[PDB]
Amino acid sequence: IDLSALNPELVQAVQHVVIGPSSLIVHFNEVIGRGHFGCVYHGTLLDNDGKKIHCAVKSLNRITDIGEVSQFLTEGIIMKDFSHPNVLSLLGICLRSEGSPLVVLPYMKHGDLRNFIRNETHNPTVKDLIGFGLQVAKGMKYLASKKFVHRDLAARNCMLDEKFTVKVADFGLARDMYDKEYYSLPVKWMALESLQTQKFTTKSDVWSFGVLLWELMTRGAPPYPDVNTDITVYLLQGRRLLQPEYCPDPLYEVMLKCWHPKAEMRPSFSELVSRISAIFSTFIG
Ligand SMILES: O=C(Nc1ccc(F)cc1)C1(C(=O)Nc2ccc(Oc3ccnc(Nc4ccccc4)n3)c(F)c2)CC1
Repeated sequence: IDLSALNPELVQAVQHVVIGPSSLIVHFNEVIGRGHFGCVYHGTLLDNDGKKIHCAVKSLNRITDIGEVSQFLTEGIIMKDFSHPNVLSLLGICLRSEGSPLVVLPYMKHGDLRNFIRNETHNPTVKDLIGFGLQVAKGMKYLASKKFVHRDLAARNCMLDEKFTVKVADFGLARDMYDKEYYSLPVKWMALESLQTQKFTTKSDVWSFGVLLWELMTRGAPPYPDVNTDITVYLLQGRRLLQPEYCPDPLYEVMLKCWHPKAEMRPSFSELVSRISAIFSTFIG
């Protein structure tokens, strides 16, 4: 890539988080995932004392289009100041003389939250699953305070580390693989007004958060499984996702608030953290 062709403010932001190529070993044989535009590898990052850091290394598959390269770098820069225990952080960006720039992320042992809760070899309790939802709300409360709108909040895009801490993220692996849940947009997670206008706000992130809570309470069931990505007509008939069998009544009430037909009337993520903290606290385990 020719750095001189990129936006100079973007390049300057990249240089503030640059990783020198000799500090990063990309394990090209160890693929975490691959889609149409991107690929993710395991990597080893060496810090100044020689400590080895297990990381995920994201690359583009092609670097010929300046728009794609700029957008890819911009995605990394957007997260460089995210500093919160429930938001994925950026280790840095490795610029190489040949090939794609590399976006370097701390490695998340348990992958994405959706596949984690779907894995029958794990046995999270109802309280544990509510806790995951509380952690997402805390990360979203932080992001909303920065006026950041996520636009694709869903269990598939959040990560889980080795301590089972949820990191809100925009993994986008299913998106980049053209997963069925994206239609032309993640319509089964979208607020009614975004289905109609394709505009997104923090209050439409709240709608998506309600769907994510439903994902947690069903251990990763697909929402509206007998509805094709028809969802706008379906909702306007007067419908919502049904209450999962093990979803507490107050948490379903929270879901229905998240899906209020008026975006202005949906609870803030600050309110959601408070309410879900209380519900979580009623469980012994
Ligand atoms: O998240 C992003 N932006 C953002 C962040 C916060 C936020 F609030 C809003 C948006 C971006 C991004 O590229 N994310 C990304 C997320 C995970 C990735 O894969 C990772 C990473 C770390 N460990 C694993 N492990 C793993 C293990 C087993 C199975 C599967 C995965 N995969 C990856 F390569 C990239 C656009 C920049």
